[PDB]
Amino acid sequence: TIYSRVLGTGSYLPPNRVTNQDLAKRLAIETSDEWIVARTGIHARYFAEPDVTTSDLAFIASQRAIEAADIDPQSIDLIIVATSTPDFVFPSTACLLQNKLGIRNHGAAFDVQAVCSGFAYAVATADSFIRSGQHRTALVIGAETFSRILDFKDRTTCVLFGDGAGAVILQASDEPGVLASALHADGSHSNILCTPGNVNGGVVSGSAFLHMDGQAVFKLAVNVLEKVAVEALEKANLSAEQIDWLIPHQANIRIMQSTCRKLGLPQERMIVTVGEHGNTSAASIPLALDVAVRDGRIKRGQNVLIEGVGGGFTWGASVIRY
Amino acid sequence: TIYSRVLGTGSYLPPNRVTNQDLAKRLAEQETSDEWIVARTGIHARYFAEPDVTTSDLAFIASQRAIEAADIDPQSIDLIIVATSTPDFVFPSTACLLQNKLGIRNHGAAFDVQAVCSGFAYAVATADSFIRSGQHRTALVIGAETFSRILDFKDRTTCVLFGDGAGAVILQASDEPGVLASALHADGSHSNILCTPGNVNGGVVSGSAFLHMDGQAVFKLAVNVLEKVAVEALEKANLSAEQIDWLIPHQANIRIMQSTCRKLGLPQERMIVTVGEHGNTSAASIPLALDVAVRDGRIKRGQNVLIEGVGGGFTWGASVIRY
Repeated sequence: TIYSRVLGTGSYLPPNRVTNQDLAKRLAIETSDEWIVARTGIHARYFAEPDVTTSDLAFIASQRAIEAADIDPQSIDLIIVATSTPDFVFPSTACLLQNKLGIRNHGAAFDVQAVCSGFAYAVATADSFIRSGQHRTALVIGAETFSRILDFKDRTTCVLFGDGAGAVILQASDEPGVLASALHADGSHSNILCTPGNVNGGVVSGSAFLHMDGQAVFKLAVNVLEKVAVEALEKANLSAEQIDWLIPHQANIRIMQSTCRKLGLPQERMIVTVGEHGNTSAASIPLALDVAVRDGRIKRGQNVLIEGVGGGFTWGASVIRY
Repeated sequence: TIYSRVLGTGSYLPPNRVTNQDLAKRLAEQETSDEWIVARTGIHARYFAEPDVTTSDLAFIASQRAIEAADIDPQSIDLIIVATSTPDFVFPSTACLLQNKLGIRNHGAAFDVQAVCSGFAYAVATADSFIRSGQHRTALVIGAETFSRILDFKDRTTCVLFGDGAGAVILQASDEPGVLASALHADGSHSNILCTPGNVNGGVVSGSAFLHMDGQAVFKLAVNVLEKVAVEALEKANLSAEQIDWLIPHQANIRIMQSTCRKLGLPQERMIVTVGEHGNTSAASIPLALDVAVRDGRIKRGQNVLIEGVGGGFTWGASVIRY
């Protein structure tokens, strides 16, 4: 009888807007604005200065969520950050974010790793903590500086990912926002989307650059996204026709249009930011959520479906009554 | 109505047992001794993975051993949470790699959580929450580290202290409590005193990818919070410190452990101690000690176990588990 309601949203993009032309010139390896749009639907993305970290981005998005929620920062008793580019090996980004916000209440703070499905994982976890009574007000973040793990000699991937942060404040409520979530993983497909390295004795071992088999990822993606959306919708006792807004992970326009069509929704019911944001992994969904809440598309009482896939393979979905 | 019960435990140490003398001789080609390390820490040995052996490799063996103890079908595990701060890769997650190593084909959720040396408490509390609600039924919960990868062997303060290893539990929905309660906390204002302050950026390491620590500040913080969080967790499980049959702290060093135990008013013989042989294996610490003490018959069904630790963050947490 306790539910998690969205009190506020916030987001942030770092100031360097990098257009397709900017990127094509940079490599000039051969690519173009036309080629990138045809492949992905992306026109621009945003890169942090290499000096600026995931928690920096997270801080500003959180501040803006806190403002929308209109709450005392000291009332946030849980922070979960979904990221795959944390500031440090340890401690966690959430811990750094806690201190940046000046929160002194000793509340739990941790990071979760499910890559581009990270925010679904983070939402479902917070929701579970709030529903049980254990926490009351959670700050849930998706944040990435994916420019730090891009190989700019690889046009397959380096024109695809961007940086950014999005945040939501969830609070105990007698009335549902978060109705249901479904999370999944299949580690047999780890090889087709991976950044296969880490630090070892001071030096990088393996490759600390993102690699991807785009064709395999696409087929897997469309295959699971349909199923998990249905499972989630069933778990929330809702039908596809009752979805007022679809917010997929902003991977690329064609995976997004496919999913939306397979659900039988009209394309006008889907929030699309990939064109301006690119693929910001865990940040993707809460960026789009924030944009669409703040521009008045998403209204109180409406049913929102978030879903995505990511490295792992992982995938997950949530049905949220805003 | 639904509780999480421990069906089985398992653990693993890599084969290279590194004694204090082995390590002293090593840094003598670089300064320390067996006596200095024992006096400081209570440590006599620790175990190092080969540099080509990863956290998920260690996790695999510990998990298999839990699965064996649980006596369940591997395909029935519908949740995998790994606590680690030394995952195999930037991504994907260790839990995903572990899933495939175990040949689990049921598409269950798999993810990693980061709370450093408090990781296992964080992981247990998250799994517990998922099982209690009905969302998941059988969870594999891992603490696993290859902390040798982030040690500076020119720093005698820290490089004699940490080790590698993995420990695992299977939790399952039950009408009778094992996990009675958990309390988790964090204070990021103390991030600077215990940190590995770097990461990868454009192919190279930026910052320092080596663990640093202000031992004195960590100790004082540790003893201060461990007493409080134990009590909070015990209250939340409707128990008192005198109802604890076994205390299993994060195996940081013998003196923080003895302090905590005394401050709870327990005798020292009610505390499981593995630091001497395992060293500080961060998130792997508690489930290593859990496994050792379950399998040598100390921890018996029906007994109340308190697990408690602190780590980088600062983070800390506790759990009260009726075995």
